[PDB]
Amino acid sequence: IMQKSNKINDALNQHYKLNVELGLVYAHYAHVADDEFDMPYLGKFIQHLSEDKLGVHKEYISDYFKRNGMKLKTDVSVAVKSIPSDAKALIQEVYARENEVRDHVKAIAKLALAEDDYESFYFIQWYVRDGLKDLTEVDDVVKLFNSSNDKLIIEETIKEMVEKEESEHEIWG
Amino acid sequence: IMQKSNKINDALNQHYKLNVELGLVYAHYAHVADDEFDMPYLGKFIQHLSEDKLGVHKEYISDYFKRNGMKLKTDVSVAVKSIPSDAKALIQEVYARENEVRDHVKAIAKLALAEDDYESFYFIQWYVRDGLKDLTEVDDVVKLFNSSNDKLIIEETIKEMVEKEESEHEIWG
Amino acid sequence: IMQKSNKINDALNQHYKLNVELGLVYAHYAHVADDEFDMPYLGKFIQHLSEDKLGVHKEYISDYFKRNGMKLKTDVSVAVKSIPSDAKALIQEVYARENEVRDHVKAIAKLALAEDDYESFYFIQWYVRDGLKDLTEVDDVVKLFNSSNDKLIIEETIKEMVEKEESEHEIWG
Amino acid sequence: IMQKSNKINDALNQHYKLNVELGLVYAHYAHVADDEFDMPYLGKFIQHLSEDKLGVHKEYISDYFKRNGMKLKTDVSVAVKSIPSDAKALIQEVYARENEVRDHVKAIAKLALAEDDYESFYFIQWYVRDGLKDLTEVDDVVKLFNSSNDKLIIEETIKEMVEKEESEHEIWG
Amino acid sequence: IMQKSNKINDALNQHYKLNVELGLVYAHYAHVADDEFDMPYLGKFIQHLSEDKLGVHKEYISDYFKRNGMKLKTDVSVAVKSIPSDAKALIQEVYARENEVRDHVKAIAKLALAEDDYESFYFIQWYVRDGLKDLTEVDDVVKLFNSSNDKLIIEETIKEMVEKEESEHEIWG
Amino acid sequence: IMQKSNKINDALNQHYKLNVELGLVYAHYAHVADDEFDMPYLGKFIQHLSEDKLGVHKEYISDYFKRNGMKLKTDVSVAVKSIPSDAKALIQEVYARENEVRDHVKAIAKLALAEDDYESFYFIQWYVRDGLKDLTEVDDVVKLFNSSNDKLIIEETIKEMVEKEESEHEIWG
Ligand SMILES: [Cl-]
Ligand SMILES: [Cl-]
Ligand SMILES: [Cl-]
Ligand SMILES: [Cl-]
Ligand SMILES: [Cl-]
Ligand SMILES: [Cl-]
Ligand SMILES: [Fe+3]
Ligand SMILES: [Fe+3]
Ligand SMILES: [Fe+3]
Ligand SMILES: [Fe+3]
Ligand SMILES: [Fe+3]
Ligand SMILES: [Fe+3]
Ligand SMILES: [Fe+3]
Ligand SMILES: [Fe+3]
Ligand SMILES: [Fe+3]
Ligand SMILES: [Fe+3]
Ligand SMILES: [Fe+3]
Ligand SMILES: [Fe+3]
Ligand SMILES: [Fe+3]
Ligand SMILES: [Fe+3]
Ligand SMILES: [Fe+3]
Ligand SMILES: [Fe+3]
Ligand SMILES: [Fe+3]
Ligand SMILES: [Fe+3]
Ligand SMILES: [Fe+3]
Ligand SMILES: [Fe+3]
Ligand SMILES: [Fe+3]
Ligand SMILES: [Fe+3]
Ligand SMILES: [Fe+3]
Ligand SMILES: [Fe+3]
Ligand SMILES: [Fe+3]
Ligand SMILES: [Fe+3]
Ligand SMILES: [Fe+3]
Ligand SMILES: [Fe+3]
Ligand SMILES: [Fe+3]
Ligand SMILES: [Fe+3]
Ligand SMILES: [Fe+3]
Ligand SMILES: [Fe+3]
Ligand SMILES: [Fe+3]
Ligand SMILES: [Fe+3]
Ligand SMILES: [Fe+3]
Ligand SMILES: [Fe+3]
Ligand SMILES: [Fe+3]
Ligand SMILES: [Fe+3]
Ligand SMILES: [Fe+3]
Ligand SMILES: [Fe+3]
Ligand SMILES: [Fe+3]
Ligand SMILES: [Fe+3]
Ligand SMILES: [Fe+3]
Ligand SMILES: [Fe+3]
Ligand SMILES: [Fe+3]
Ligand SMILES: [Fe+3]
Ligand SMILES: [Fe+3]
Ligand SMILES: [Fe+3]
Ligand SMILES: [Fe+3]
Ligand SMILES: [Fe+3]
Ligand SMILES: [Fe+3]
Ligand SMILES: [Fe+3]
Ligand SMILES: [Fe+3]
Ligand SMILES: [Fe+3]
Ligand SMILES: [Fe+3]
Ligand SMILES: [Fe+3]
Ligand SMILES: [Fe+3]
Ligand SMILES: [Fe+3]
Ligand SMILES: [Fe+3]
Ligand SMILES: [Fe+3]
Ligand SMILES: [Fe+3]
Ligand SMILES: [Fe+3]
Ligand SMILES: [Fe+3]
Ligand SMILES: [Fe+3]
Ligand SMILES: [Fe+3]
Ligand SMILES: [Fe+3]
Ligand SMILES: [Fe+3]
Ligand SMILES: [Fe+3]
Ligand SMILES: [Fe+3]
Ligand SMILES: [Fe+3]
Ligand SMILES: [Fe+3]
Ligand SMILES: [Fe+3]
Ligand SMILES: [Mg+2]
Ligand SMILES: [Mg+2]
Ligand SMILES: [Mg+2]
Ligand SMILES: [Mg+2]
Ligand SMILES: [Mg+2]
Ligand SMILES: [Mg+2]
Ligand SMILES: [Mg+2]
Ligand SMILES: [Mg+2]
Ligand SMILES: [Mg+2]
Ligand SMILES: [Mg+2]
Ligand SMILES: [Mg+2]
Ligand SMILES: [Mg+2]
Repeated sequence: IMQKSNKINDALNQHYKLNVELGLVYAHYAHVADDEFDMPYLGKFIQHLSEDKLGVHKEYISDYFKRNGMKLKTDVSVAVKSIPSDAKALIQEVYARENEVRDHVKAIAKLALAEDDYESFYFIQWYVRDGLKDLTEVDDVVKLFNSSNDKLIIEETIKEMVEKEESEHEIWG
Repeated sequence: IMQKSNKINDALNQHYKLNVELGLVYAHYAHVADDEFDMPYLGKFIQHLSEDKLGVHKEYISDYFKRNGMKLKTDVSVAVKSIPSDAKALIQEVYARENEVRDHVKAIAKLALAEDDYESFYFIQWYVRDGLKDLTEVDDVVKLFNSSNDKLIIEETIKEMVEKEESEHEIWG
Repeated sequence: IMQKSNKINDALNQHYKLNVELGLVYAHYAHVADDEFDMPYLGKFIQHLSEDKLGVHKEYISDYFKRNGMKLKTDVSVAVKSIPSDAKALIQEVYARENEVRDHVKAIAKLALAEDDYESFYFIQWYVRDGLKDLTEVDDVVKLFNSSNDKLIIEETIKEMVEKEESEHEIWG
Repeated sequence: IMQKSNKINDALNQHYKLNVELGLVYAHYAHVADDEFDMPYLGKFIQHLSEDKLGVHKEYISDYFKRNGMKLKTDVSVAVKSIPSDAKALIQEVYARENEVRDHVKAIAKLALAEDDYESFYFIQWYVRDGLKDLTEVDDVVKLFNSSNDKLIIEETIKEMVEKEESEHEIWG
Repeated sequence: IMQKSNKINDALNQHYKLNVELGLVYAHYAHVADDEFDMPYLGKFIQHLSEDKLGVHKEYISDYFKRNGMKLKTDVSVAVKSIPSDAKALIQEVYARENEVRDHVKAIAKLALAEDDYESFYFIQWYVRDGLKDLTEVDDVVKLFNSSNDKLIIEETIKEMVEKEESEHEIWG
Repeated sequence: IMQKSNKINDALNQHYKLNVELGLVYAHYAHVADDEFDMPYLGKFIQHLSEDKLGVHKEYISDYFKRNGMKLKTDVSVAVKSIPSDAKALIQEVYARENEVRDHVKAIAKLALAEDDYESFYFIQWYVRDGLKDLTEVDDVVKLFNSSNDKLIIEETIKEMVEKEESEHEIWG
């Protein structure tokens, strides 16, 4: 009884992979934001996102697998072979990748219902919520690049974003 | 003047890669220690080592590159396609990989002197020291598997290792 | 036994001289940043660098000489006969001088090894590390002049730099 | 209206120069007091005087110039090519130089009145007062060398002088 | 891989021996300073140096050997068969022995570089720094015997030296 | 009057020698307990005993000699040329040496009475008491090796022994 779903196991190993590789890309993007684009606060913002992906995002999957019999796979390949040409396109690329996260997570929730895997539907709610939360945080930074042409002004607003004391929204937080 | 050394830049990008990939392997090994071998404290020990490799070990290199003109490369490929057969061989494999870290770091220090790159010789001292420190921490766990045949006894000693309040040795710490 | 190296003694007297004269130039540059360029926070930043050069940078050499038999020489000549034409070129000139510090310090470390003077190699590590740290702090200010065209915006970021509570990096700090 | 006095501007640039060069001589004398004469507390006393000359003594002039249109000049040349033969003559030479400070400052106050430069007469009162205060502190050390022939006894009294908690005299302080 | 250097192992066993034997000589010299020369504070100063040599100086070597495979040897022979004739020559003999420590340590650092043993070069930096620090502390006491002919005056200065609250120099401390 | 006993002076110089040499042997045994036998807590236990022998055990004799005219001799020769084959025999050898301490101390007390040296009989009571106390502490560790065959179980009991807050027995403490 309660035999783990091979399809969910695959979908969650792929999401594990995605969060690792994304995290490594973001670590590179954070370096470049500071080093090439002269926006260390943008770099800190993107670095925080990198450690989020390589931290709880992947840890919760590993933890879940230990509880239910699913098998963990580590299979990672990512190379950063070109970077966006400026800081605005850098954060817009981060926005694009987060939007894809929401789409991947949606498929997993849909599959959990199809499989009548209610523990997995429950588990993925965290990622359903976090998909929109992370996108909103990235969206808040994208907006700055359309509200001013001064990189130091933008940097000052990002600084208060990343130094703000963590305050989670009642629903999305 | 003060043109960065291309050879050191390469050696440090390779060490960056090594710490990322090692960190990902250790994350898998930590999962398996708990999940397959029933040693969650061994898992916590190995997980702490994974976050060390994927944290300060790689961050200090990125930070160094920003200061001196060296270029960061992200090029990562690692797959965990077989695991050691039991917990003792698991930690012994971690020991083997840490011993190789010391050997890689030694080459970088030797090269920094060859290149008369004294900022890089200075920078790598942290990794010279940490090479032996991490090996010693791993060695302390390996020892347990030769001092008792009872996994719960071993687990209890590992627990106090990982829950001990961080105390750095005057030289190696 | 343990007869001090005349070559190191000369190289360190020359570095003592350099830090005195640099410190006096920076004191002038700080005056001009405020007085001519209307950037008092840039002035405070450069003044802090002046007191650093005329403080610990020279004091540690004098202290070192007392311990090992090296002779101190005071021979100082510096006149500020032209200034850069604007604040951006002012900080860029400070950047140029700090880059030369790294080059002078590198030669001293190389010479200490050549002389098998390991106390002097040890002593100069502080200056190896500080060469890059000071350059990085200056680099952070140079960057501002390329990220905004508004002197008050630049001044506000410099203000938080110089008023920030001193936080030393684990390696470079 | 309120056009700065070129004569005062010159006299104060010369006093700026004097305080820089004196400060550098005192730094050397402090080194020698400890290193050659075995009187580290005398060295600390003279070092404190060096940092006074290179600190507020020169900073107040730079600050004054920013407020009134006077131009700062940095033109510094000083070499310590012989030292007094013992500690008593060392402090007596410091006494001689401080006595000359009083004479230079007197001329500036006299000139400010001649120029009807009452802001400059006001400004120089600090230096009028400090001329006698510094001379008195130096005088207190000179006295010790005539009250005992034992360098350690002298050193113990100097120690309590320099370690005393700063207490400014109502008039001279 | 990472096979320990037999030459460094020998040099460090010899330094272990030196610190043990020195420590035992200093324990005797401390006894004599008090008992024969009536200078208990000089005795406390020399006793503190004895416990330093027999404490961390030797402990760090033993600790190092445990981490890297080097073998510890205990082979100790020392007899105090004559003592200096007075307190001044007593501390001057301590000065002579500390000067030899610096020379022994220099050889070990030179050998570590020759052996491309960068963990051992790192390890010995503590002894490079401490070689000069201990010599400076001894030098400070030697100086007293040339600054006064009164043993109680000398004793009072030594008392404040040994009772001073430990304050480490940024570089040498 | 009150002329010191040459026989007691000899017996106490020999006991001084014994405590030095024992202390050095124990320092080696502590290294080996950790390094070869994988029992770092046994190592800490034996290291504490080493510092006891090289600390108060010898210091009280030196102090005693200063008060009464006895002469201190430093004449030390000890080499550790073979070690016991396992941890149990290691602590059993420590037990054997402590048992001999009791026998040496007994002879000194007997001699003090024979010499009508009541200050020396008084002085040696500390060593009479400590002879049994140290033997009892060693005995408590020996016992563990007969109560379990698991080195980690033994190590856990030793850990609480050495980390216990010092509590002296009303008589033996
Ligand atoms: Cl199903
Ligand atoms: Cl090069
Ligand atoms: Cl030489
Ligand atoms: Cl006028
Ligand atoms: Cl080799
Ligand atoms: Cl008798
Ligand atoms: Fe840059
Ligand atoms: Fe930065
Ligand atoms: Fe977050
Ligand atoms: Fe978790
Ligand atoms: Fe699994
Ligand atoms: Fe590729
Ligand atoms: Fe790419
Ligand atoms: Fe940009
Ligand atoms: Fe664009
Ligand atoms: Fe589906
Ligand atoms: Fe997230
Ligand atoms: Fe299970
Ligand atoms: Fe668990
Ligand atoms: Fe750690
Ligand atoms: Fe960093
Ligand atoms: Fe780069
Ligand atoms: Fe593969
Ligand atoms: Fe594999
Ligand atoms: Fe197992
Ligand atoms: Fe096995
Ligand atoms: Fe090389
Ligand atoms: Fe590490
Ligand atoms: Fe237990
Ligand atoms: Fe327990
Ligand atoms: Fe103005
Ligand atoms: Fe101002
Ligand atoms: Fe600073
Ligand atoms: Fe200093
Ligand atoms: Fe000198
Ligand atoms: Fe000129
Ligand atoms: Fe110029
Ligand atoms: Fe400007
Ligand atoms: Fe311009
Ligand atoms: Fe050279
Ligand atoms: Fe600096
Ligand atoms: Fe603002
Ligand atoms: Fe603001
Ligand atoms: Fe000297
Ligand atoms: Fe000193
Ligand atoms: Fe003052
Ligand atoms: Fe001011
Ligand atoms: Fe001006
Ligand atoms: Fe000249
Ligand atoms: Fe001169
Ligand atoms: Fe003198
Ligand atoms: Fe004289
Ligand atoms: Fe006049
Ligand atoms: Fe003054
Ligand atoms: Fe006496
Ligand atoms: Fe006494
Ligand atoms: Fe000390
Ligand atoms: Fe240690
Ligand atoms: Fe060993
Ligand atoms: Fe002999
Ligand atoms: Fe001798
Ligand atoms: Fe004497
Ligand atoms: Fe004499
Ligand atoms: Fe060599
Ligand atoms: Fe020391
Ligand atoms: Fe006194
Ligand atoms: Fe006194
Ligand atoms: Fe081992
Ligand atoms: Fe250990
Ligand atoms: Fe004890
Ligand atoms: Fe005592
Ligand atoms: Fe005696
Ligand atoms: Fe022998
Ligand atoms: Fe033996
Ligand atoms: Fe054993
Ligand atoms: Fe046995
Ligand atoms: Fe008898
Ligand atoms: Fe005892
Ligand atoms: Mg399948
Ligand atoms: Mg259905
Ligand atoms: Mg290349
Ligand atoms: Mg070379
Ligand atoms: Mg010369
Ligand atoms: Mg050579
Ligand atoms: Mg003019
Ligand atoms: Mg008039
Ligand atoms: Mg050999
Ligand atoms: Mg070579
Ligand atoms: Mg006799
Ligand atoms: Mg009788």
